[PDB]
Amino acid sequence: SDSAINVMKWKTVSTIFLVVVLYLIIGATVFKALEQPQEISQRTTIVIQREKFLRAHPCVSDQELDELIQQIVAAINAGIIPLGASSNQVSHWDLGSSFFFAGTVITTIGFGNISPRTEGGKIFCIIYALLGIPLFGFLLAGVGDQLGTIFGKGIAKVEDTFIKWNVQTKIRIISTIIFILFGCVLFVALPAVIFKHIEGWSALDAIYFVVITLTTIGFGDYVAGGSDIEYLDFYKPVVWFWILVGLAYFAAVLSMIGDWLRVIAKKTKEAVGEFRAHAAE
Amino acid sequence: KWKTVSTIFLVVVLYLIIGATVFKALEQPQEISQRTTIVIQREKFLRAHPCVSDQELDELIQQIVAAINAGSHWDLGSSFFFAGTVITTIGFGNISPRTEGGKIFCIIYALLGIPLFGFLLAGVGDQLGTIFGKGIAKVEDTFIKWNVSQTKIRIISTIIFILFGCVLFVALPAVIFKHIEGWSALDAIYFVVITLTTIGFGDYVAGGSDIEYLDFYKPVVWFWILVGLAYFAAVLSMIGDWLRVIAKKTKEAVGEFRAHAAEWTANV
Ligand SMILES: CCCCCCCCCCCCCCCC
Ligand SMILES: CCCCCCCCCCCC
Ligand SMILES: CCCCCCCCCCCC
Ligand SMILES: CCCCCCCCCC
Ligand SMILES: CCCCCCCC
Ligand SMILES: CCCCCCCC
Ligand SMILES: CCCCCCCC
Ligand SMILES: [K+]
Ligand SMILES: [K+]
Ligand SMILES: [K+]
Ligand SMILES: [K+]
Ligand SMILES: [K+]
Ligand SMILES: [K+]
Repeated sequence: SDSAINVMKWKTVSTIFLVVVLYLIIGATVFKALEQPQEISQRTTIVIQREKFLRAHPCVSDQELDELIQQIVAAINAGIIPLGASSNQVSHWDLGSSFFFAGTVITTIGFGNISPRTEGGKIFCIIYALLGIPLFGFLLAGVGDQLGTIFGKGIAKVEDTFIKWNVQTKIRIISTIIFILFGCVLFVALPAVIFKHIEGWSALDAIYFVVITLTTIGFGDYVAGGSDIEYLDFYKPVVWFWILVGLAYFAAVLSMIGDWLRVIAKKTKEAVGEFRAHAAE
Repeated sequence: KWKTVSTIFLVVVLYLIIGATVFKALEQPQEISQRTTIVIQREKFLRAHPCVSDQELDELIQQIVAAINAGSHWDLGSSFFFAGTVITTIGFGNISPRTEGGKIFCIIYALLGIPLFGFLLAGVGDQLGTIFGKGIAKVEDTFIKWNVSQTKIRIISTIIFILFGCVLFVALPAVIFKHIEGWSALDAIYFVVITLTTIGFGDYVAGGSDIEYLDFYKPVVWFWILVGLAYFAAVLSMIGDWLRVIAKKTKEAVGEFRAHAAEWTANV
């Protein structure tokens, strides 16, 4: 009873582990099947642009070119505009950017477009995160509570007008759809349409960014406050504000998918029992 | 009835404002020195090589700027590790999908893989939670019958979680990273924090800088991540409870003061 269920626990964990391993193997085989074709073509067309510049300029230091490229690669890790023209650059750590950077830290999005290179900044970031991450979780919980109860008001009016004859257990389906329906409008679609017309992104690049942002994965390959274009500055505030509330939306969405995985686990759990039982033994 | 959210919001805003002012105070000094020493290293290359001209350098820079979009990537092992960055929401970003299908798959792979990982991390966190429960049962006998009372023992037993934990999940993997990737002292601890906090800037990655590492190394990293995430998950939530107490202690301390201030105020 005390450590007898602990055996029933460890058997549950190991089985999850392998489902995750398989899922990482499946995802692996899919991604390289999707990216390796465009990898090689970019890998092979960059050696041609090497030989095109090695040979056309014999007087350049033929092998010290990679020495230069590595220094530009080292410059890439900083915020740079290394050009003949445009010798006055912009601050990547300005009064507004460091504010947005702190938002990447406590939310654990961490786009990485701007990362600290100072040993003091590194240590502060460590202390700023370890105390700021729990701080934000309480704000996100409070906002998630507000949205949870804001939606509770808006669904109360919707769960009475649909009360015809022969309607509670099958109304919980239609009311969770309007959460997704309205939800992916205000927190995915509408901010994606805005990003498309402000950052110049494509259709998918906007939705891809919203997902990567609000899933707090944050690759940083797309960031709303990365480039220099115009940035009204009525724009950088509403972004992290959107993030604050949008995170609360996916927090439910991801957890709803989680419960959808609970059921499908059980339903395949019993269906494997059905199948191994019957079918002419 | 009462909100209590708005008050937290402003504490977070001020914390983001203070953190902002600190970060640029820490980085903008080294921002200038690196931006001024790149302009010198650019004239150093125009002057030392009359071979290359003003117009031909900027053509090269834009090609490397075009290479920023790309840079063996996405091999049989790398895409496996990349999927680990997605479901754990670490997302180092050193390797990101450039294909329309890869982006769409990644969206679907995340929306369904993030909850999937949540249950595995919960199961491992359960094991560590009960593995540690065995380790403290022996610690809560041998010197607890002796002088100190047990409400004051809840202090010493939570220290051994932090003390022995930041050894196995921060220090020891950082010492290994220091001697395998050649990182410095802080760069190892900085990576462990950024990794296990799920922030994952990607400025340091155990799978990148690909010259020197073996096939006995890339498995153990994600394995360490799986268990180390469960460790910070508690650590961050414990710090959360520290704040939840300190809030309530300053909560009532302001009441104590606003009591006497207004209590004398009425008496005038
Ligand atoms: C233009 C981008 C659209 C991307 C939308 C992705 C929607 C996901 C649909 C996946 C359908 C599979 C359902 C399997 C149920 C477990
Ligand atoms: C010898 C260099 C060791 C660097 C370790 C600094 C870590 C600071 C963490 C602060 C936590 C309170
Ligand atoms: C009146 C309620 C204010 C809540 C106080 C929380 C502030 C915690 C600061 C911790 C700094 C290390
Ligand atoms: C009462 C409903 C408030 C909805 C706010 C919508 C926020 C959109 C953020 C972009
Ligand atoms: C969620 C689908 C997982 C497929 C593996 C099934 C093993 C019983
Ligand atoms: C970072 C410390 C903030 C303290 C705020 C106290 C508000 C009563
Ligand atoms: C390992 C460092 C913990 C220090 C805690 C300080 C609490 C006042
Ligand atoms: K992240
Ligand atoms: K990142
Ligand atoms: K990230
Ligand atoms: K990068
Ligand atoms: K995260
Ligand atoms: K997290």
